[PDB]
Amino acid sequence: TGRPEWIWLALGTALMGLGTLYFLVKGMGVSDPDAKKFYAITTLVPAIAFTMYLSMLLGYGLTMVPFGGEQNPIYWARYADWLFTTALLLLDLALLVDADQGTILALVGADGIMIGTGLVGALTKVYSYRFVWWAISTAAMLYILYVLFFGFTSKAESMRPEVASTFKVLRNVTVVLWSAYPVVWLIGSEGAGIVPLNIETLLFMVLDVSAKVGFGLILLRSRAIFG
Ligand SMILES: *C/C=C(C)/C=C/C=C(C)/C=C/C1=C(C)CCCC1(C)C
Repeated sequence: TGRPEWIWLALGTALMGLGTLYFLVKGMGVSDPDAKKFYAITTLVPAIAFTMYLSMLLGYGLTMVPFGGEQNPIYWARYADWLFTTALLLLDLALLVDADQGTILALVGADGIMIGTGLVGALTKVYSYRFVWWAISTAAMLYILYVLFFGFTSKAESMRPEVASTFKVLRNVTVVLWSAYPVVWLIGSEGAGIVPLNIETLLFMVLDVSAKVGFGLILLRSRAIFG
């Protein structure tokens, strides 16, 4: 096929793969129990991303959805990735501030809605309706970020500054990166079709890589992960 975005898919596969191996290697040398539990969660994130980027690179996860009078190329393998990666990231942050089970359950549940309605909207054939679903998915995300900002930041205050400081950074990187996804979707292939797929893939690989390997590097190199 040789689609114009393939280069970005290969670069995302490459980065996720390398990020996975370094986390894996670093994680299996650690003896601390708690450290092992962030290391296992954080390594799995780029591992899943790698498989999905690889599949997309190889021609899967792509579907032609009709709307706007066009046959639009929608990469659905992305949500198969994010459904597990976003929730895992959320768990990492939750375990960091000692978030309560109810919180974790509610956060992960909201996250399922976000990704679920997101895909439904990326698959919807009525143009305007695609934006109705997108709207509900973004609302779900804003709920998630509100909790991370108001809830979590508050509980990280019962933590040592080292843990409170690591969380702030991960929280900040998360709020900034996640905020970007809905806008990429809106102006790109799933939405207005303003930004082309090849450029859109580039924007998504940058956010994905940053949000996973960027996030993991920061978290795994911190002492806040120790029991
Ligand atoms: C590794 C992947 C990460 C951290 C992905 C984060 C993805 C989001 C915050 C996605 C959000 C979306 C919306 C708010 C609405 C429309 C569709 C999505 C799924 C792109």
